[PDB]
Amino acid sequence: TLHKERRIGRLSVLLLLNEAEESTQVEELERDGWKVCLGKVGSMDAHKVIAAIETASKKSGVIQSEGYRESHALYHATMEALHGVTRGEMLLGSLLRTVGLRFAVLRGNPYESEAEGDWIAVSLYGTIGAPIKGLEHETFGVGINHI
Amino acid sequence: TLHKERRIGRLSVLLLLNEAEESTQVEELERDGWKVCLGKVGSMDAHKVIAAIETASKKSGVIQSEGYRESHALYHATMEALHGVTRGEMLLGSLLRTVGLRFAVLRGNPYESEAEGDWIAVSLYGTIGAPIKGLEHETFGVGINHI
Amino acid sequence: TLHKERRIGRLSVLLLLNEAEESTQVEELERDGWKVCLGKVGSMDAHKVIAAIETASKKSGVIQSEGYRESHALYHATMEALHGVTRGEMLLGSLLRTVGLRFAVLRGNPYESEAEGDWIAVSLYGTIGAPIKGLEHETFGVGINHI
Amino acid sequence: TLHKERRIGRLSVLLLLNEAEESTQVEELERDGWKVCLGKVGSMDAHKVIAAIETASKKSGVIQSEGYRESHALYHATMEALHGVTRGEMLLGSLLRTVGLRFAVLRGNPYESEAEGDWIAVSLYGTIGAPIKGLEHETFGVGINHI
Amino acid sequence: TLHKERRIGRLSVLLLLNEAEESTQVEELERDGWKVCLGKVGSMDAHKVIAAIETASKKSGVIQSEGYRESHALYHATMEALHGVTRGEMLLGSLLRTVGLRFAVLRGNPYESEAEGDWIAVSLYGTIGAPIKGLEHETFGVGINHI
Amino acid sequence: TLHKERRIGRLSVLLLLNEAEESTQVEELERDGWKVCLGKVGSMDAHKVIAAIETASKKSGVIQSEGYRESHALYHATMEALHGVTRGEMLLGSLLRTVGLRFAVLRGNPYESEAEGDWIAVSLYGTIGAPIKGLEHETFGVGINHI
RNA sequence: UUUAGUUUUUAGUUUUUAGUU
RNA sequence: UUUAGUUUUUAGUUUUUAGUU
Ligand SMILES: N[C@@H](Cc1c[nH]c[nH+]1)C(=O)O
Ligand SMILES: N[C@@H](Cc1c[nH]c[nH+]1)C(=O)O
Ligand SMILES: N[C@@H](Cc1c[nH]c[nH+]1)C(=O)O
Ligand SMILES: N[C@@H](Cc1c[nH]c[nH+]1)C(=O)O
Ligand SMILES: N[C@@H](Cc1c[nH]c[nH+]1)C(=O)O
Ligand SMILES: N[C@@H](Cc1c[nH]c[nH+]1)C(=O)O
Ligand SMILES: [Mg+2]
Ligand SMILES: [Mg+2]
Ligand SMILES: [Mg+2]
Ligand SMILES: [Mg+2]
Ligand SMILES: [Mg+2]
Ligand SMILES: [Mg+2]
Repeated sequence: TLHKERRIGRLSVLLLLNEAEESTQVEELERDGWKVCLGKVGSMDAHKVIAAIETASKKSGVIQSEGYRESHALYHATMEALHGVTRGEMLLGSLLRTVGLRFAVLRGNPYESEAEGDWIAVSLYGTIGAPIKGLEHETFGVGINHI
Repeated sequence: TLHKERRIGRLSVLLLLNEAEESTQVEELERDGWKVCLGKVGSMDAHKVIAAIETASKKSGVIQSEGYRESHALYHATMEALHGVTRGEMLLGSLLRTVGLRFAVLRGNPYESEAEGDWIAVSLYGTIGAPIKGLEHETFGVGINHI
Repeated sequence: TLHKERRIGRLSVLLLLNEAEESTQVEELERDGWKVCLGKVGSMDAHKVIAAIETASKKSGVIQSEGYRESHALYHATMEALHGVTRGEMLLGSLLRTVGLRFAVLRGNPYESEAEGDWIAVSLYGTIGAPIKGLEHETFGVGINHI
Repeated sequence: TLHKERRIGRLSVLLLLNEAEESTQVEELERDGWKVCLGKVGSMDAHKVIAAIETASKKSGVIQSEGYRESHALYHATMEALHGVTRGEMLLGSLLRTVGLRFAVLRGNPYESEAEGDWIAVSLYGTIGAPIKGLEHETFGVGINHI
Repeated sequence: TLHKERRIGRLSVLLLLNEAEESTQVEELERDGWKVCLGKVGSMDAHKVIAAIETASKKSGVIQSEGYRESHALYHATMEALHGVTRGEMLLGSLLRTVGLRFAVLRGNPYESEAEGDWIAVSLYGTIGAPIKGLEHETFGVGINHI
Repeated sequence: TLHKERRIGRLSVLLLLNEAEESTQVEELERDGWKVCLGKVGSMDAHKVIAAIETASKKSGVIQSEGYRESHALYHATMEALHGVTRGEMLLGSLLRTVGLRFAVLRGNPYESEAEGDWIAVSLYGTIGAPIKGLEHETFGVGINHI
């Protein structure tokens, strides 16, 4: 059972969608035992989006820099979030479109049982469009994985 | 250009993820000229999700009950939101999974230019899982279309 | 090299899109050595579409009733035509949509070299929509395979 | 209801597949109130196909050069047509294939009700193959959207 | 680094493909620390394939019967194996096809480093075809996930 | 009906997975009437994988170097094998991943009936991962087509 | 065709048939 | 979870969290 006060998906999205200039939303999350990182990336290359999220997560200590296990979990969470952003073909520049995104990676246990271990959420919010400023609409995605 | 105070996708999501008893977020949105609809649907059949969103939207007057044009726009917005929810295969029961969702449909012009006309956002949030309570994690999707 | 007078795809489509009450377009094709069949099918189940095309093709002698080889070629041609019709998810009723189609299956060699053997084209034209008459638009697909 | 004499998809395809020198099919269509555009594009990059269709459509006045609304409608119509052409993965050069295409974009109201507004059809026909002349077969795609 | 003698994917496939040496191959794998499960399932419903693998895995103790974490890992491994089997649309009966499969689930650490923890491989081998005996060819899939 | 002793898919995989008995396994297969080709390719570009398999197949005489028919069959077999390898998006470097593969192409008739003609199996085995040695797991794919 | 490989701090312009491993 | 299986002559109505293998 998902713990009602620890919904990692909902929390990662709330964090992304906040613009309160003095927030410390990160501080509260960290106090409650979550590992958190925020970033921004814009590209016509999906691999640049994936790379920014991985590099931010490893530098901020949200996932282990050593070994494959945690990188594997984060890659597949990122892929799942990209589905929401790309909506059928995981392609950007090759389909004459570009994205500008803010992202959040949240790590912790969202369940009632401490046996469920750590899980990870990757959330993405921004715009996708033709490569001409203004010819764009909003885009979102969330991917969740065990870690 | 997207009008900063009129970001239809972000607004539909914030509406979805807020859990206030005396809220009236719907009142304020309608008071800013938005057409708004909230609902809930849980199913192992995608078609039931699509139908709830359509039926809710037509009944609350978010889209026209007559004609195809607006139904067409909402169907494709719904499909796009379902991508984020299903993440690769737009199947539920046939892949031994079930969803419980809250949805929001928001209709209005998110651009600076009045000439961009109305657009529609369909936003979905809930859980997806094995058909056993608790064997689930969060899921999310947003689709945006012109109308 | 494709023979300019034997373009199996273009020919199958021209045949489908003709409504001339007295045509004998089939007779000319057959005189030029093509094997041809025409049919109609409407459904919310893709398997019913596939079945109608196979059963028509086998009854009209466009493909062999015995053995797997030709059935295999026709199945994969049908799948390719369905991509054009479904445009991302090869689902009908589960996504709250229905199709009504006319189809053509053409069999013969469209190349300059007689060594290229027989090929097959499956073409589909009709409407796809919500299950309410009139809430629909046109749909098309063509699949081509060696046989 | 689709108006029998105004089937935008069928009309765009017939325009695409006819090869008359003194034709003026474009003249008759424009004389029935349609906005019409024909072109050719060959590439190993999908983005070049998308761009040719957009650039042709804007230049011939089939869609507005200003604003996003009509560009958005045409992009998604183009994506839908590309499904029929690519049949599973919306990739060309990265999968060692190339396309040579003719395209038609048709704009107008295909319904009985004037209230359905304008719709757009993008139709594509040509060959897809290995990057060696002659190692190819026909390909086809149609996408339809409200505008 | 993958340990040469602990390649979980290759080992799971070898187990599946030997119908000579089953009884003691399982013995040897379990001796080396692997958790192992073998089974067979045939269906026109993907959900029945998924269920057979989960049920066999839990009953034979390859994954925890309690909690979600391990069920989640095995579900996504099974989805990945099913891609190889279905090759683009994760549908069986709805596309007029059926499968008969043998499956293997292997659990253990295939890496040099103990810190990589346990991983799981789901391997599938059999036939997919029209629902007429003999109108079929072979099919294979392997999915690998961290657990 | 598939002939028990001529299962082209299973045979191609066994060939790939034995790094003990290569030299004379090829000899034995060729003795039994099979056309056989083995190779290796590593890349962040799918098109390089496709090309290596085609080039090896044509050079070793597994398929005709002349004409399109056999090239077409092998291309679609390779596409099917790649589904198992890529598991939902047929992309490598654009999704920040790389593969190192061994491959086998087998050609012959796996059925009881001579009338089924020749079929072709493309089998792939190796690793897919981040572009950092060791950050990888195993991958497999098999595609089967008539030729 | 003869096993691949290094990553963060919001992106961006476009027509007239393509092509070798 | 203890290997699946038969096919043509244009389709069709929909909200208030789902669930066992
Ligand atoms: N609207 C597109 C993005 C785009 C490309 N070109 C114009 N718009 C999408 O939904 O992804
Ligand atoms: N975890 C699956 C849902 C699920 C099915 N079975 C168990 N869980 C998903 O991401 O969609
Ligand atoms: N317009 C949908 C069909 C549809 C379903 N509901 C309404 N229309 C399509 O493009 O396939
Ligand atoms: N036949 C492929 C095109 C191709 C690539 N290489 C050879 N032919 C298709 O159907 O798209
Ligand atoms: N050939 C199909 C299976 C099939 C369906 N009908 C006939 N055969 C596949 O590759 O999945
Ligand atoms: N794990 C990925 C490969 C990968 C990319 N980055 C890290 N690993 C897959 O399953 O394809
Ligand atoms: Mg992986
Ligand atoms: Mg549509
Ligand atoms: Mg097949
Ligand atoms: Mg869009
Ligand atoms: Mg999941
Ligand atoms: Mg082809």
